Amino acid sequence: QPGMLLDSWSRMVKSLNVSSSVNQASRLIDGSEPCWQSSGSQGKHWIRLEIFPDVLVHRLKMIVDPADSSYMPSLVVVSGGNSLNNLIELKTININPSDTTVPLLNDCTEYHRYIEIAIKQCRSSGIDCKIHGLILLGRIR
Repeated sequence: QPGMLLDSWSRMVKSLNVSSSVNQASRLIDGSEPCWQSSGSQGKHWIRLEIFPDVLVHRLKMIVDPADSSYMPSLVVVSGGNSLNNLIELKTININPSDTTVPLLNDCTEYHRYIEIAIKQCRSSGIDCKIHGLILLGRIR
């Protein structure tokens, strides 16, 4: 029913992909430890979601931990589009060293089939990042 909110990940997300440590990716959903930790090139990490076409993003957030030192994300770019070849920047977020819950998207009025969370920088220029979970709430249309 249009307008009602959703919090069941599997009813909103068709697929979840990550740039590295693919075997750990499911930790982003339930938020358990040890969390997803990238194993790739500095500033090139990403998480990509495909969203079912009757779901708008009501809330999208990520959980970080200041105790992670140089694994803590510090600069994140969120993009969305109708294909992975059509991603446009939606928001650039500068994370502060003491942040824990990081808002990424809210109250989207446009449908995004693909959403990308790109970790462009980590605290103290760490190479890899740790993200302790994603929070997704959807609105049916």
